[PDB]
Amino acid sequence: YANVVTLPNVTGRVIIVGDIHGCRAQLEDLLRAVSFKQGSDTLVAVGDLVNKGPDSFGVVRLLKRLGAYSVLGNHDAKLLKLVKKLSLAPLAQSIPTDVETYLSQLPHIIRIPAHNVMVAHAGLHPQRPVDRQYEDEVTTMRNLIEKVTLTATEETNDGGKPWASMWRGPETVVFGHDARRGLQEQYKPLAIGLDSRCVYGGRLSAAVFPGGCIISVPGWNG
Ligand SMILES: [Mn+2]
Ligand SMILES: [Mn+2]
Repeated sequence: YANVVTLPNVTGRVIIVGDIHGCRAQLEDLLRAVSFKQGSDTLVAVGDLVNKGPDSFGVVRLLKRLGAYSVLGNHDAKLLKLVKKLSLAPLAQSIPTDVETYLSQLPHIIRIPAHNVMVAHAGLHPQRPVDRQYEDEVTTMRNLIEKVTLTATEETNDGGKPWASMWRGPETVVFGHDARRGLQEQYKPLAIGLDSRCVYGGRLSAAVFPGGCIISVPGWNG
């Protein structure tokens, strides 16, 4: 099943950021926008650190030097897949060892119990145990269709409802992935969708804990 990492000792301030997609400049602005204090705050990404943006490599190296955490996104996953096969193609041919190593160690889910939060790239199946989730679902789901009784799907043309509307907690699940829907806040405090489309010219948003307040900055203009 999907790999889970638990951080019981993280009781300080926690910053969770949406899809970065190589928008390093934007990430720097967001860090200044929340007054990030290295050594004090803990940073956690929702995945999709690469592709589309101007600097995929810088994004990953910045997070590395900062000691930042991140779950695995589906673009990160597809890149690793393409690479192991000794526009992800151009990226696969140019990916350096360190970057590849950082991505290769990312879990699918991160639990931050002190703040009653759970991070996954796309979402969690509301009918499966946290430790018994599936990789394809946790990194690509957008919808849930009634048919153990719900089917998770990345497509939106087969009906169903947005997965987050079906989440019941008790944990607050923070995610990204679904740029088509933008920032999702109507399910607070049980869930928070942070993919505000930074790389598409929207915004780069973050959820701050304790509190669960959303702080964002302008996205990449292209
Ligand atoms: Mn994405
Ligand atoms: Mn994604």
